[PDB]
Amino acid sequence: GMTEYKLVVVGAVGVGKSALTIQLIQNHFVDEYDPTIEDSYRKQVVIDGETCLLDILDTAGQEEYSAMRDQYMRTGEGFLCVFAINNTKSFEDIHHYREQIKRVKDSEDVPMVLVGNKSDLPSRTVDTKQAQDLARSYGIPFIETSAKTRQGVDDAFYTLVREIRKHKEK
Ligand SMILES: Nc1nc2c(ncn2[C@@H]2O[C@H](COP(=O)(O)OP(=O)(O)O)[C@@H](O)[C@H]2O)c(=O)[nH]1
Ligand SMILES: O=C(Nc1ccc2[nH]c(Cc3c[nH]c4ccccc34)nc2c1)[C@@H]1CCCN1
Ligand SMILES: [Mg+2]
Repeated sequence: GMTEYKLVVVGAVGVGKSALTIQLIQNHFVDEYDPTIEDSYRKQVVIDGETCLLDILDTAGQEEYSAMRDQYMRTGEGFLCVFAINNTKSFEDIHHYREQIKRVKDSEDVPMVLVGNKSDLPSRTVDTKQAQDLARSYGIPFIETSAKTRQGVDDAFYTLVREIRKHKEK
């Protein structure tokens, strides 16, 4: 089978995890998607000449059992850590996501990309510099996106795949 990349989108409720995933998979912006729904989506794509499958888990937070959370973190190869540029709390939550994923996988080298969503809004509480400062400390890429206009979306997911490749080659 073609190579499959298991990607996990995490982040506080309302940041745009679902909008981002649906924009990537289906090429349209969904204004309203039930915040409590969590599912996986698939799309066959070509990244740097490689035909591959993206298998993406659109997370929604607490699970029936915490074991389910741990299971998808061990299963996931790469993680989009999403905050919204007008939601400071969501940006502060990144610390917890970074920590928890590393903790569950028991690894210091987990492919991640920092994603600042809703870049189409002039309303902003989190400056680019402040997110760059965090990304720098993590040694991971940072990309500002808009699920609304699609700006940065392919870049976000494709960069995460490229981070997975760099991890695999070690
Ligand atoms: N303006 C703007 N709104 C967005 C963007 N992404 C998501 N939203 C809106 O933010 C709200 C929550 O998005 P959603 O995908 O459900 O967030 P999630 O809970 O993290 O999946 C919805 O009303 C979306 O329409 C974006 O890039 N720009
Ligand atoms: O399916 C759900 N949740 C859920 C929870 C954990 C899951 N793990 C997987 C396996 C998977 C598919 N693609 C992935 C990419 C990264 C990590 C895990 C997966 N599906 C999952 C679906 C809920 C229940 C009713 C309908 N939505
Ligand atoms: Mg959602």
